[PDB]
Amino acid sequence: MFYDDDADLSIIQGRKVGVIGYGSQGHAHSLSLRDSGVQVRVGLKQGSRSRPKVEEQGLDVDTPAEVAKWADVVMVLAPDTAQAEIFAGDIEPNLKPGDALFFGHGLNVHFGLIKPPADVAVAMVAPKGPGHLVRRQFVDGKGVPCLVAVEQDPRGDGLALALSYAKAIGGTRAGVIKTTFKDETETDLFGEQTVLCGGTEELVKAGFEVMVEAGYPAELAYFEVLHELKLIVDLMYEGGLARMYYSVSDTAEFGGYLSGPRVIDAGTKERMRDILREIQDGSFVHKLVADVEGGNKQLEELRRQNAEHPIEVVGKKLRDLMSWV
Amino acid sequence: MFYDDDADLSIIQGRKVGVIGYGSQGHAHSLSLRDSGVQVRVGLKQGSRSRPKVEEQGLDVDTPAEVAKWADVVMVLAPDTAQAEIFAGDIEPNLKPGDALFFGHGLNVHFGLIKPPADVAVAMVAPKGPGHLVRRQFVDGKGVPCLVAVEQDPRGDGLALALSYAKAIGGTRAGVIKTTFKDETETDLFGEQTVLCGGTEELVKAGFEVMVEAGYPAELAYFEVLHELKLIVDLMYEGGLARMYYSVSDTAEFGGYLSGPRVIDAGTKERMRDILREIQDGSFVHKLVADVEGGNKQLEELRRQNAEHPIEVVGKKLRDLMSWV
Ligand SMILES: [Cl-]
Ligand SMILES: [Cl-]
Ligand SMILES: [Mg+2]
Ligand SMILES: [Mg+2]
Ligand SMILES: [Mg+2]
Ligand SMILES: [Mg+2]
Ligand SMILES: [Mg+2]
Ligand SMILES: [Mg+2]
Ligand SMILES: [Mg+2]
Ligand SMILES: [Mg+2]
Ligand SMILES: [Mg+2]
Ligand SMILES: [Mg+2]
Ligand SMILES: [Mg+2]
Ligand SMILES: [Mg+2]
Ligand SMILES: [Mg+2]
Ligand code: NA
Repeated sequence: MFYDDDADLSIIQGRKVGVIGYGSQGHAHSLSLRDSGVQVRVGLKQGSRSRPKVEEQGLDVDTPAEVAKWADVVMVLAPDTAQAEIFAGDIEPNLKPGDALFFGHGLNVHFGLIKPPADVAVAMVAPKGPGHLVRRQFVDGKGVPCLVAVEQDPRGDGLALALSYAKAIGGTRAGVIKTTFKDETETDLFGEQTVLCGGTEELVKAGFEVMVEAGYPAELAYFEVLHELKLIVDLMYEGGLARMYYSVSDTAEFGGYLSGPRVIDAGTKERMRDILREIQDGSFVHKLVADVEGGNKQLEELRRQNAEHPIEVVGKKLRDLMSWV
Repeated sequence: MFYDDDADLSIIQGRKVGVIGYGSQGHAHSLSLRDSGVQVRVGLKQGSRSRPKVEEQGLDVDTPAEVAKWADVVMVLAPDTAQAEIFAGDIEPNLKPGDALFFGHGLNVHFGLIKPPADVAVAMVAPKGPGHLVRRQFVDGKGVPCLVAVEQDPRGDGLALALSYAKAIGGTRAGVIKTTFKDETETDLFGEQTVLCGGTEELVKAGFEVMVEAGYPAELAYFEVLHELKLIVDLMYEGGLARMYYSVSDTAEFGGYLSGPRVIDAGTKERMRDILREIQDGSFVHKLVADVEGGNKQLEELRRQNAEHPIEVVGKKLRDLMSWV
């Protein structure tokens, strides 16, 4: 791991940094880079809803093409599925030999949606927390750990430059892990699909369905598989499985140890491996890009179905009771 | 549902409430009862781990039997597996005709581990949040939704008494839902086993294993299935599936919609139905009680096995980098 003493802040301080996009990460990076003495400009199309906010924070904003021409380091933090078009239309025609093209995730480069030219460095700085936390920790003199990767390095200083950037957003205060674009994106997609945004939600829905079908009230079903999951995951986030299991009752702990491996069995793990294979072979990403090109039809259909699940109906009613939410 | 105008605080204010056991919910009951003008004493053995924090709050502490003798409402917060022995020895002979026996969960009465005498009320008040939140809401003039059940009611006033108790801890400020001991405990155990403390953890572990067996770094695996789950579950807790899916990227959302139902499917639901049957038929509880009687040997063996999982090794290392946890 790399820490503050492994990174030289004067490197990034000597580079003009363009941040393309002003979502959570673009906001956190741009403000922290500026605080660290870096000359920053934000790249947004002229009609962007974010332009007035960038300007209110005292930052200069230009189009992505203008920022790419001006900058020595172009950090791309636009939405995943929008990056290829920004690259082809705005960034690629304006890259200069010896520029560095930075990303917050490995997807676009790894899967060939963006094919950088040979005359630029290509690197990634990926903080392991939401932008609000990246910024809050930085302002308080601390940091959020980051992943860094260097995919192309024709000037030989790509890692030093990426570590300098990480230091300028606080990442080396906590620690930086070096990885690859391939590993970052394949593990990210895999975790999203099997656990974060697929598996856990389907597990909650399935438990809810079983209870309602058995004639238990939907309100109790909501509490006992969804509402109560926040405490569990908060405990794991802070102290791992050990902390959570110590905190819950012996009845919950014993029940979890016996029933968990029945719910998630060897066959479930084999299906995970199938989902990983379809990430690794490019087929999932091909399907995603095709759906985007067609107007997000399948995404929008599946979105509506999940939004209409009965857990959503009862959950809205119960969350209306909760004055801290 | 029941609200403040449905409950009469003067009822519980006229009762002597003995809280037997304490644990993480103890303050949410005992401090709010006291603030609401109720006389409270806490029954704990001399060696109890809760004694220091109870004494720090200036609550009078005595043995369970002495508190039960003094009290005319006995609220049992002790661990579910310890309640039957406390009840038989310390509570039952000290329930005078017309006393009330209260619980925060339905397990012991529903499964017959505690058989109350015929001359007492038997009721449940179950706040639906962590104790710290229930108490904080109360202090701020607000509340957390509660469940209330009345299992035995010789004087005909048990619901009024339970609602008065709920009002004194803030539950009627937010809303009280009527249920039964049976439904509270069967849904609780089912959710703990299939989702909260079994299924989600085994899903996380399986995903971690798949990544590290495929050669990806354990550090990335930890982040992508465990660390990042907190943001997801926080979003669902606040706004359901819809809010979470709106807030994650298109790639994460589309991937979850496609891969989630491949990981968790109809086969999973059938296994959940078997787990539910073993809750309903008393066999899980019988196995739990027998293990407790034998010295917790199976629980301790499974606890050790889980504590040794490789996600725990890398997780401790990475959480040490995070100052905010
Ligand atoms: Cl973010
Ligand atoms: Cl409230
Ligand atoms: Mg304004
Ligand atoms: Mg302009
Ligand atoms: Mg220049
Ligand atoms: Mg991820
Ligand atoms: Mg992602
Ligand atoms: Mg324990
Ligand atoms: Mg005393
Ligand atoms: Mg008697
Ligand atoms: Mg009667
Ligand atoms: Mg529960
Ligand atoms: Mg429980
Ligand atoms: Mg379904
Ligand atoms: Mg039985
Ligand atoms: Na008594």
